[PDB]
Amino acid sequence: MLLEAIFHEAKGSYAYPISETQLRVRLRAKKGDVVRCEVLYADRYASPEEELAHALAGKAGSDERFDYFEALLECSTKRVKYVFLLTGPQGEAVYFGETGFSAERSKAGVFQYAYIHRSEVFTTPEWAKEAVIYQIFPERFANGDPSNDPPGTEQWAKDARPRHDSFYGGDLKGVIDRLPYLEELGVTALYFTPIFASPSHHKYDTADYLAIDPQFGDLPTFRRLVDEAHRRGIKIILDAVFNHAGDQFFAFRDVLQKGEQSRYKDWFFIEDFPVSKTSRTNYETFAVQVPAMPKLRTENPEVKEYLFDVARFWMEQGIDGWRLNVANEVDHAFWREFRRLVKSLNPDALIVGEIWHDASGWLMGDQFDSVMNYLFRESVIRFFATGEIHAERFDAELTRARMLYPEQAAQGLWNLLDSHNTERFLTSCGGNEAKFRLAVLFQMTYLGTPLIYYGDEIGMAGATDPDCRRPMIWEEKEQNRGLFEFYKELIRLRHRLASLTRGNVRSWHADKQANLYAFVRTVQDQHVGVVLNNRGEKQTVLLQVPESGGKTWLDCLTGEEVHGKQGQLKLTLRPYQGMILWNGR
Ligand SMILES: OC[C@H]1O[C@@H]2O[C@H]3[C@H](O)[C@@H](O)[C@@H](O[C@H]4[C@H](O)[C@@H](O)[C@@H](O[C@H]5[C@H](O)[C@@H](O)[C@@H](O[C@H]6[C@H](O)[C@@H](O)[C@@H](O[C@H]7[C@H](O)[C@@H](O)[C@@H](O[C@H]8[C@H](O)[C@@H](O)[C@@H](O[C@H]9[C@H](O)[C@@H](O)[C@@H](O[C@H]1[C@H](O)[C@H]2O)O[C@@H]9CO)O[C@@H]8CO)O[C@@H]7CO)O[C@@H]6CO)O[C@@H]5CO)O[C@@H]4CO)O[C@@H]3CO
Ligand SMILES: [Ca+2]
Repeated sequence: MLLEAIFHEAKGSYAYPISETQLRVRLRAKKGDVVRCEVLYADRYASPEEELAHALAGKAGSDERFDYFEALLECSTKRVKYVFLLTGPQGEAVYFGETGFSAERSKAGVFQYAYIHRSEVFTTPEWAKEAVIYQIFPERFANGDPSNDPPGTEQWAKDARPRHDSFYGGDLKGVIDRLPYLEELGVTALYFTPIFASPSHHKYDTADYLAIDPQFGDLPTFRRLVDEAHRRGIKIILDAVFNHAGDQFFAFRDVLQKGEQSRYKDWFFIEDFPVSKTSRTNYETFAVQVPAMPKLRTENPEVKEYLFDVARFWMEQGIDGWRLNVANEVDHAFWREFRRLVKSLNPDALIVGEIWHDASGWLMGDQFDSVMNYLFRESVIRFFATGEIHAERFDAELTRARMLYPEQAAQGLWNLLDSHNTERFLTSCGGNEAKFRLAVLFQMTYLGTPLIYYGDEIGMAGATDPDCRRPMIWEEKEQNRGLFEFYKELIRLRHRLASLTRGNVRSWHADKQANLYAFVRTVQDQHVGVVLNNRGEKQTVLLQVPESGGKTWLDCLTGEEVHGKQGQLKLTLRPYQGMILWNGR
């Protein structure tokens, strides 16, 4: 077996503690090469003339080239060491350790996890674990106070097809007036996009971090929303744009005035002075060269404390967490101290990061709790909507990303279908609601936090900005209540099955020819298995169901019942039908 292709490291995503006495270990190797992989360990200082402990590393999954094994090590003391024992297709074991590969346990070496400090155990909020959140674009959700509307605020109709200039008067007031609907849907939190004082129409160029933009509301109405949302089991996550600021930022506009004379000149990455010409950027901007957005020197103690204050202020109003905008561009130092702040000032506050590449570094339990699962959305779009990938690839992609980070974080990724920055999903699906529903079913059942884009729950359709940003349909008789109802159930069903919340995943069936997939979430003994038949035809499949831990399941959706013949579960699914089989456990 190709040992060059075998991996492990006493850290990060391959060696972390799941408590102050237990230690998780993952190891990978080529798909095929390894059959059995057991981990032999013992307390580090333990005397040589003693016995080692054992533990069978279970094959947790396989992507398009590797096989992943995972096993839990019991460390009564917080100190531990350990070596692997990888077997191949021909029972020819090998020992894997910090020194290399060798036949003799000793010559193999031994990995080491010095000590497991209780303060370094990845720990995320409890409500977070079982959430289901609703992304809200304030301006397009609901207008509850037409006074605050900006001039020429075009009319609010289902026939609207907004362009880059539209305004509709969406505000905080309406959001409050709709709390009832929101509550009915079953969401347990509302992640808002930016809402602080800003000139633009998106509010990403903060003008006053400490004040709600006028057109949306005021500190009173916000507290109103926070209080009114809370007493309904719904929390409030806000978009913190720390990477860069708005050119109306008090600090910045001063540097434009005073110049080198300003006490805030070293608060930005400015070229020379003059600064902020019509377009020629005489300073560093968050993007390629956007004028209205000068980068904030987050390494600077002044800048750092200012935002940390902007942080303490808003949490005083009772918000439950932050969605870190373009997080991957501020010093880990800042990000670490941020957590310490936020968390001392509130243990259940959630820090969700937005990184568009590998976020492993920020996900070691000392910075973000989770980040946007941009990977999930790709595997979802290409599998259900475009049909660019079959269920074997869909299994691969999902599985490879699942192994990307410590479970604490894996379990917390915000799985979304779309955003305000993308065409609506029902559109990506062509309009074939059969496909949409299927994807949603998967979303409401897969590992991680489902994130609902305002509107999709009842039928919205559209192209990336600004067509996806159409005004929310409230007219009872223009909302796909079938959908809305479909959502509610899934959502409730998700809250019910303690397996679909804190469980893990495991691939159960993949048929590249049938384009049918299926996985299994398991918490204790409880098993729930989702059978997704993604194809415009009716099919039948025999899912390997060892009669061991369950030989009869109930379809949580259509209540139908069913059992397994000789450990083989026969099933037939209507086109695009999806099945959620429970094992009662
Ligand atoms: O405040 C800034 C915004 O922050 C937040 O957004 C962040 C993203 O979430 C995050 O992922 C990241 O983006 C990276 C991206 O994911 C990477 O892939 C890469 O981008 C490259 C991309 O992959 C390539 O495809 C290509 O882009 C092509 C693109 O695919 C294609 O569609 C087209 O794009 C044109 C648009 O279709 C067209 O609409 C227009 O774009 C307008 C836009 O419509 C308009 O609204 C305005 O944008 C505003 C926006 O409305 C505000 O909301 C705010 O955006 C924030 C987001 O909301 C946050 O979620 O501010 C924006 C401006 O201040 O202006 C746009 C500009 O015209 O034109 C587009 C063409 O220019 O063609 C392109 C081909 O270029 O190349 C990409 C870059 O090479 O890298 C990204 C960054 O690393 O970061 C985001 C924040 O920067
Ligand atoms: Ca309004």
